[PDB]
Amino acid sequence: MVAAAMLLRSCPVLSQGPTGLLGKVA
Repeated sequence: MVAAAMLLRSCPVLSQGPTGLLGKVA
């Protein structure tokens, strides 16, 4: 009944990250 944020630190990192570096990974 605790550790709400502590647990939900930075799990969602994917969201907001296109990268778009597959065509020119060079």
